[PDB]
Amino acid sequence: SCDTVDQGYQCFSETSHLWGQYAPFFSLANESVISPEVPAGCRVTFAQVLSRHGARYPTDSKGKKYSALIEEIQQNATTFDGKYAFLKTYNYSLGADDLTPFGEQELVNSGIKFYQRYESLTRNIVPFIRSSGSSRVIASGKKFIEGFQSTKLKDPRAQPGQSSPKIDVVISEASSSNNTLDPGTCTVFEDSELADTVEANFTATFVPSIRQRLENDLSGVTLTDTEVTYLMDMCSFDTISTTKLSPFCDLFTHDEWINYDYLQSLKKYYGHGAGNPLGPTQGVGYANELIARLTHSPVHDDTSSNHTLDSSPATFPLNSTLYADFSHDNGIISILFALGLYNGTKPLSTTTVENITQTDGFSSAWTVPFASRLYVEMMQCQAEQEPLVRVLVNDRVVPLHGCPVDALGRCTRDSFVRGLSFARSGGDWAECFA
Repeated sequence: SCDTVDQGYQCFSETSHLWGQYAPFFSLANESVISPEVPAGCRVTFAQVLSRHGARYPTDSKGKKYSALIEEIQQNATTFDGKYAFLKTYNYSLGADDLTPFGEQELVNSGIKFYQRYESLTRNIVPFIRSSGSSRVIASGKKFIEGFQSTKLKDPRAQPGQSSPKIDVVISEASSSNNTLDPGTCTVFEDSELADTVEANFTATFVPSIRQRLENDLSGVTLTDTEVTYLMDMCSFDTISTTKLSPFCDLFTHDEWINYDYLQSLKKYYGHGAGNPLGPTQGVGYANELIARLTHSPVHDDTSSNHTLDSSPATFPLNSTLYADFSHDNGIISILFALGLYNGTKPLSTTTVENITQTDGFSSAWTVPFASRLYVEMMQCQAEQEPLVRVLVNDRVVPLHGCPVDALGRCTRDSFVRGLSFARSGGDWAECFA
């Protein structure tokens, strides 16, 4: 009743919305200055959705650490009173790596919403779909298809006998694979430790106090700063693993969650966003593929794209009207920056928390929550002659940069494409090997 198709996850909002990329999707439609609705007198002529996979269990690697830390606390602590009582008998039973049942539901809902928003197109066009080769992503693609098709069957104006969508291309995640959705071939970038340095710097500003409180309340226990953040991570996973808030959430105050949320934004920003010298460069391949689709022209890219894969209509159609791509948070972050969407955002302070007003709408929770979605739509309106482009990120209309935006956040397709000079030139891909 609080996780809906339109609004997303609204349960425990004062806490759940502060989990960064471990936060379930929640609609930012009400936070948008510009109305998300398709303008009266306009008709959508192109729509592409780039979606992240749904909510998942911890990765096997982290699950080990979480489990170990909990058994260790259960052994070393002499007293478990008050809000720590649950810990005495907590039994770690989370799965690993896979999409959770809640995560599956998130994608089904996303499919329903995409179908309804673009009904005039979705009623008789089958979207061309691609997914990065990771089980949780592939499963997310399939759930989205379920939701999308289920809504189409109930539509009286839908075209009878049309085929169902399916995953047309699965891009390998092998280290030697050219994958525009989540590049792994930029050698120098892959070796970068910038995010680790930043994570260390910031946690130092607020975790130590928390650590002291926990060490003091659970006598016999010693914790490193990192382990405390594992306990905060558990609040998220232990809550959405299934109605009730995880007891792990109760161990931290609200201002600590504000800090945690900010820590997640830093990791993404300096790891794959503009904070990293080669961050935005990871998204140019995808951006050039987008330019190809908007203009119905072959791809001109020499970065992350697979030349063979993009040379043929079978694996890269230029005239489908609807497209859907499924990926990871990291690739999406880089793509968002390569599209120039956060050009009005100054480098995030590494010592002090900055609110969403200061960061001009950027945060991990606002850009890459679980099941996040980015829509790129093109429309033709009565007054204008050229088609207009608009981008919504998790339902917030994000004003475009590099082109003359109108009152509704749109740019003509041509000036928009013209504005992506960084991507069209190949970003700083050269720096990947030198």
